[PDB]
Order: sequence, then C-alpha cells, then structure tokens
Amino acid sequence: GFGCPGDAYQCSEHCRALGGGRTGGYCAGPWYLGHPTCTCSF
Repeated sequence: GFGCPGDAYQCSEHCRALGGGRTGGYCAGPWYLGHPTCTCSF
C-alpha cells in the first residue's frame, strides 16, 4: 500500500506523517507478492 510496490516516495510520505521523527520509509514484503509493506525509517 501507500504507493508500494511501485513508488517509495508515497511510502516515505506516509511514514513521515506517522511522526516527524521519521525521515522516511522503505518498502518490503512477505514471502509472497512484491513489496506491499511500508516499513518506516528515522
């Protein structure tokens, strides 16, 4: 979700919105499909 898999920028905006301490986020996922899971970074 949040643009991913496909766009990491929307994933980053989603993570930044969850808290300003987060500078962004990256996309990862389960043992199946692509990268649907946004995981946030500081």
